[PDB]
Amino acid sequence: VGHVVAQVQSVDGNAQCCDCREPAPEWASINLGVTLCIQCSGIHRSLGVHFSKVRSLTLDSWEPELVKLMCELGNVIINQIYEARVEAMAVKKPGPSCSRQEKEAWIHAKYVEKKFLTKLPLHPGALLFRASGHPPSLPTMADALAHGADVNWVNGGQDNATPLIQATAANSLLACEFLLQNGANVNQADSAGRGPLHHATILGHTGLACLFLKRGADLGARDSEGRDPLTIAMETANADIVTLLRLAKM
Ligand SMILES: [Zn+2]
Repeated sequence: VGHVVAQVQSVDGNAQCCDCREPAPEWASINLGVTLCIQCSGIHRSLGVHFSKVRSLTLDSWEPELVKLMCELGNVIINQIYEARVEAMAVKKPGPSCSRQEKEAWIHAKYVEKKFLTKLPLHPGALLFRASGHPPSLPTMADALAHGADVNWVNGGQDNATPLIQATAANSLLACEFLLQNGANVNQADSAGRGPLHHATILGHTGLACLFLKRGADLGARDSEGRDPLTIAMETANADIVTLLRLAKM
C-alpha cells in the first residue's frame, strides 16, 4: 500500500521499461519481477500466465511480500539474465518510440524463444533447488527458471524434496512467494508425504503456514505418519498454527 509505484520504481533500473526503456513504467510482471510500460505490458498479456502475470503498480492492490519480492529482483537483474547475449549477438533492443510489431518480436524472442540467454544458468532444476535453500539467491532462482528449471523439481534418490520445501526450510517468505508466482504446486509432498504446509508447521513458521493456506494448501493432507498439519501443530504445542488451521477449516 505504501506507494507501491514509488517504491517499485525506486529499485535499480525500474524507472525504465524492462523491454523498451520507456520511462516511468506503471505496469509489472509479478512472476518475472519487472516493470513495464503500457505498450509492453499489453504485449505481455498476449503471452499467457505461464510466461507473464501483468499487474498495475497504481491501480491494483499489493501484498507486502510481493512488493519486497519485486525489490529483490528488478529490470537490471532480470535483463542480466534475459538479455545476457544481446551485446555479443550485436542485435538491437527496441527503444520507447519503436513499432508495436518490433516490441512484439523482441518480447517473444526474449521470453518465449529465450533467444538471448547464455547456454548455462548444467542442471537448472538442481540449481533452482540449491538457490531456494538457506540463504536463498532470488537472482539465481530467476536464472535457473529462465533456463527451464522445473519449479516442482524433485530431489530424487535423496529426500524427494522440492524448491518450495527448501524455501520453507530456509524460512524465506520471498523465495516461497517467488516459486508460487512461478507455478509451484503448494501441495507437492516429499517422500514422507510432507507437503510445504507440513514443513512450515514442523518448523513453527507461522508466516509461511499462513502464506500456504492463502494459496490453497490442502488442510487435510496426511503424511506417512498419518499426521495432518493440525496434529503436528498440537504435538509441537504451537497455539498460533493450531489457531490458523482451525480457522482455515471454518
Ligand atoms: Zn516498453
